[PDB]
Amino acid sequence: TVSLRHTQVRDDVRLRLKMLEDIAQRMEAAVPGLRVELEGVEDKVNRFEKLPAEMAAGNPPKIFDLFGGTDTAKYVKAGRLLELTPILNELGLKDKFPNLQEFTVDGKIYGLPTAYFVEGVFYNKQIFKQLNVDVPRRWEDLMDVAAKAKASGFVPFAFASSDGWVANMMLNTLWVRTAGDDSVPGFVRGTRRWTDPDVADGFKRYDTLLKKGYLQEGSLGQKYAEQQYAFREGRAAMMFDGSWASAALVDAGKTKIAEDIGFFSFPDVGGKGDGMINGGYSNGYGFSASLNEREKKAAVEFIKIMYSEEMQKRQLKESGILPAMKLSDLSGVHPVIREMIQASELRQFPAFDSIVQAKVRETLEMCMQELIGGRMTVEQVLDKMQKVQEDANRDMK
Ligand SMILES: CC(=O)N[C@@H]1[C@@H](O)[C@H](O[C@@H]2O[C@H](CO)[C@@H](O)[C@H](O)[C@H]2NC(C)=O)[C@@H](CO)O[C@H]1O
Repeated sequence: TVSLRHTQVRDDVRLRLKMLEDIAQRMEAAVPGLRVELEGVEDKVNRFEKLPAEMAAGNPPKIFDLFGGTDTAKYVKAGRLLELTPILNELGLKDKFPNLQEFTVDGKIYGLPTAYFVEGVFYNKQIFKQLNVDVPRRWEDLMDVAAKAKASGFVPFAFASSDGWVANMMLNTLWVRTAGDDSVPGFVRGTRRWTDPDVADGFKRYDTLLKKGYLQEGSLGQKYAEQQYAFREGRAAMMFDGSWASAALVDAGKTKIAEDIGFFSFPDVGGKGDGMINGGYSNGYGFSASLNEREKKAAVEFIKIMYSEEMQKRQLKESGILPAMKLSDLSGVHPVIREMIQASELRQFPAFDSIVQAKVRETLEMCMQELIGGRMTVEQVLDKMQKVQEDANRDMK
């Protein structure tokens, strides 16, 4: 009766859903007669089809998994999102968020991130030992690691691209490595182009990984979770992924290689984006603008419970999810988690889909699956990306 849309649908992320269910009872106990109705929708389905449709028709869920940047800006300007500054003041929470920028439109706040993310390279410390390689810090090191991994029968990069957004993760970072993080805002303001040779350098580097079989071959047939299977079952030396992936990686009778799992920032390439890491405060929950009194009370309770040090610590301890809020203790965690916090000290850039329009993101997904399938060249990809980028920029008016 009060709808709570989330994307925690995989069995592997059961602890994250169980936390949502705990939050849902606590809301119900706080608000008599309240009935919370959790609805899980697969991430890409929720974000790129279901929720955009509901927003256009004006009937979004009351509480919903929401992304900052482009998505929030679109629903704000359509009047769909509850402004959260009165509530944040009531609860004393506003300044326990180090970064709400993706959710701030004209100084006003329309969502709350539940996590801080980084994206980089998970690796198997025991496979690296076997191959007698150190952590690769630059491109030519990476090539050596990948060549030795493959020579020994390991997949260099566990990789699955049936879900198109997965292919864009390492890509994001590759073209930002070569062209700098300012390339992506440049795309939407018309001062940088997808076809520019410094952008293209990162695409060609990605294609080199394809051409050498360092990105897992046959990946177009595999759903996102399959790259995590390959890595956690010890078949791949590395996997480029987000920090949220540890919720599916390192516990119990699934994971051969739990303690020898590590993480490093992607090697430098001698380009304008060296020394940076993909990360930010992008994903959390938004709230319908159409809330009545019980509904608002439920949303306030949800905020009070979810955005607390108790729940932030719980999801860190249980599932490795890095906190979006300021914490008191935060101590005692898996090595891979130290290594991620370590790697997050670098200069940061947000995911490209927080900056570009939906149509551009969708086109990059489809273009990369064609590139992975050998059905488009890098030249064709960037030509098409730039045309769509021009159209999107014009349609912003
Ligand atoms: C709070 C949390 O852990 N959210 C995770 C999401 O961030 C993640 O989705 C992906 O996040 C990237 C970083 O913002 C985006 O660039 C990427 O587009 C996005 N993917 C989709 C399909 O929206 C998902 C992955 O399933 O896990 C969440 O738990």
